[PDB]
Amino acid sequence: PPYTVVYFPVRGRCAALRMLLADQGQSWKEEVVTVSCLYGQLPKFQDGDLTLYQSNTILRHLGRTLGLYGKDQQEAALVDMVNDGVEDLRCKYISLIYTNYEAGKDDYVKALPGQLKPFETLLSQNQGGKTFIVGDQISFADYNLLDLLLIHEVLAPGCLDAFPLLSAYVGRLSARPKLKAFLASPEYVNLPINGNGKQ
Amino acid sequence: PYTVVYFPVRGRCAALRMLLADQGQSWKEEVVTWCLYGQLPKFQDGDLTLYQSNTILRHLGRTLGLYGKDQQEAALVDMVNDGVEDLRCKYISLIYTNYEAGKDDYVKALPGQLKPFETLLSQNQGGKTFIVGDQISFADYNLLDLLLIHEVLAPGCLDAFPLLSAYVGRLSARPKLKAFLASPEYVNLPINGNGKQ
Ligand SMILES: [Pt+2]
Ligand SMILES: [Pt+2]
Ligand SMILES: [Pt+2]
Repeated sequence: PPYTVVYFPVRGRCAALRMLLADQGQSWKEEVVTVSCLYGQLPKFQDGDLTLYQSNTILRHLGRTLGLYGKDQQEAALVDMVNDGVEDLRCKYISLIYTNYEAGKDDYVKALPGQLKPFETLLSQNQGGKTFIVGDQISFADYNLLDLLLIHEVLAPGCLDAFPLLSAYVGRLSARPKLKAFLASPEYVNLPINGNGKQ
Repeated sequence: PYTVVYFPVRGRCAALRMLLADQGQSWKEEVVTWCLYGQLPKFQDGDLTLYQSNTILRHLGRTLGLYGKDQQEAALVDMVNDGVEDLRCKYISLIYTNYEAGKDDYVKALPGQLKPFETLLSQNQGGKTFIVGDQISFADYNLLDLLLIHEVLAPGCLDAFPLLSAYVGRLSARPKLKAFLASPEYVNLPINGNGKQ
């Protein structure tokens, strides 16, 4: 395969790009790192002899090369705006999981709905929330947002009950045939979400 | 035309301002004294309204041809910019949540955080051009800003890194950028909001 994902045996920052690859029928190899790198971190991603680091770099690159970055330049910017919002919330989530889980979790969950609402609002403005997060075609931001929502449902079950378009969106994206099969597969299910047992 | 809405600080708008100025563009500053993510900057390009400084950088990158020569370079641009923003998130967290008790450790770790950019320059035409390829990209403006604010936080932080040192000098000497960097519109704004730097 021309694609290789080098990462810890976790879903982590590779979950979204993996969903993307699975859903667009792409083949890739997984290289596992048990407990060199430009920024001293994984994921590392190979596409032929191109070596990328940074999960969002990988998403944008797949977004550009597989046509999942909007239909024009304005949509592409909106895709970025969504992904940057997803990543802002991910940065807080990761800090929680890895540096303040037991003490911060109740404060984090309190603030959660106000950090989710912006995505509900975006959906409500795009064809009634019935298609994708931007435009009428799936983008890399949809896979990343989907992941973010899936991992938050585990952290704070019901956190989407207050948000009907986000709820239906998750169920709708999750039932895409190729993606539904992947999320059910051992390759996905048998990895933990993070690398410290907390979720 | 362009509108930038933001506080009277350099902050997250400094890079995209350097870009606009250096690319000979005109824009309106709407100074706020207090949205999609409850956050600024807000940016207007005609009917289009963007939030998030890196979204604004990528947009201008796309529309002005500052995003590499091809898809491979575009990915390397993103890689650099994402690395710049990882350190910027650290920097910001220091400034606002732990300046006086964190500063020592931050600066000790700083050479390790800068070296990857020296290394990238070293692997690209001997560090004599830009951070990726042969043309300036939105990532150059962002990295330049990171480097300027870090020279204020920890003067001499670049002495150990000749390619990055020459790079700041070269880019800073570009005519329109040089004029903008010397201007009161830049000089007379604080870097951050809480008066720490
Ligand atoms: Pt962060
Ligand atoms: Pt982070
Ligand atoms: Pt941050």
